[PDB]
Amino acid sequence: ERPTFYRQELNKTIWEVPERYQNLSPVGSGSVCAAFDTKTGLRVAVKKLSRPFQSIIHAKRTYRELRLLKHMKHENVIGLLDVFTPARSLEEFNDVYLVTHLMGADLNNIVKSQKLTDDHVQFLIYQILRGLKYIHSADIIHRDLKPSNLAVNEDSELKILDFGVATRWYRAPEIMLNWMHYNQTVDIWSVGCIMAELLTGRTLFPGTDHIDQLKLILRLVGTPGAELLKKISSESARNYIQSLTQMPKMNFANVFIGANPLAVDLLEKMLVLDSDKRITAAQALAHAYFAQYHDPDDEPVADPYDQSLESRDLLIDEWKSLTYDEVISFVPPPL
Ligand SMILES: Cc1cccc(-n2nc(C(C)(C)C)cc2NC(=O)Nc2ccc(Nc3ccnc4ccc(N)cc34)cc2)c1
Ligand SMILES: CCCCCCCCO[C@@H]1O[C@H](CO)[C@@H](O)[C@H](O)[C@H]1O
Repeated sequence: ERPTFYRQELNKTIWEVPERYQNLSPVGSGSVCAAFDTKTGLRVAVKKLSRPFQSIIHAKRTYRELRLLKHMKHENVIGLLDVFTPARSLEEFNDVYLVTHLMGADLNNIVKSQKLTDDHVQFLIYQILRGLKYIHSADIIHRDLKPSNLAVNEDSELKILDFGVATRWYRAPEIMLNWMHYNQTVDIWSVGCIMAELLTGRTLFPGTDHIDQLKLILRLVGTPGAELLKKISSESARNYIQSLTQMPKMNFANVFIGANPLAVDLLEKMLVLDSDKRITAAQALAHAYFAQYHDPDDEPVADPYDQSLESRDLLIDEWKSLTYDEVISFVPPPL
């Protein structure tokens, strides 16, 4: 039975939440308050979705995020503690609030404050890969992995999230090249870029645009081979590649001066241009670099996820009814 809600106005924005959530305090831009979950004891983030049914793009996005977060159940992936609306019927349904564990800092804050030890990088990259094995096993590709999409607490425990520094800096070259298809290993490229930055304290590929971005990448990994050229479906992309002055692959050891050679070797297996040859998250977890963490009995996979549902062509009112149903059917986690 519906809980008692209380209204209050914060940061230019209304908030109507169950009395279960106390001491709401804004933490920025939808928009988010920190709160105390009186029921469970936990500090929470309550995210109020921004104009969730504004358009078919917003309505679909709202549905997709709710559906996904409800399905994510893993230590290294953001999970849903609660989802609510102050509306007591579909007819008055306009607002969606998502609740998750409050997060202190993102990886940016840790590397922008420091440069990390190899021990610390092992543990953080291990966890990103473990969460990705899970996400990937559900046939979900993150596509926007970057330090700010990684929450890290005081215990160095890490969770992958998607909050929505350029995204381009962490993006696999095939995305720069507007490839229509791409596999799960686009996310491995990003982990490669993140791990590099954590080990050196510098953005590996700080491109100013997409062409510059490819320039900086090819400078390290070398221009495509004849085996890779054969795999390019775009006549226009294919021409551009063949028009380049060949650059050789660099020796990563000669670039990541001082880093652990196993870290370097792992980077060599992640930052491969041919994505068919890039290491997968599950193979990565078994690399010698993660020897002290890797446990094949404790790196679980996800239940299968149906992406067709969020991809349909429906009316705003229909996405809205579908989102309402997802709110109503929420089953909370065990505390
Ligand atoms: C926008 C969108 C649409 C569809 C899916 C996602 N998405 N996808 C994922 C995975 C499963 C692929 C990794 C996760 C999400 N969504 C997501 O992470 N949502 C989310 C909710 C709240 C937050 N905000 C905060 C969460 C926790 N603490 C915070 C502290 C301060 C602050 N300013 C914000 C937060 C960040 C992300 C995101
Ligand atoms: C200069 C940049 C070269 C781009 C090479 C990226 C990897 C190309 O390799 C291809 O990746 C595609 C996307 O997943 C897939 O369709 C193919 O399975 C794969 O052969």
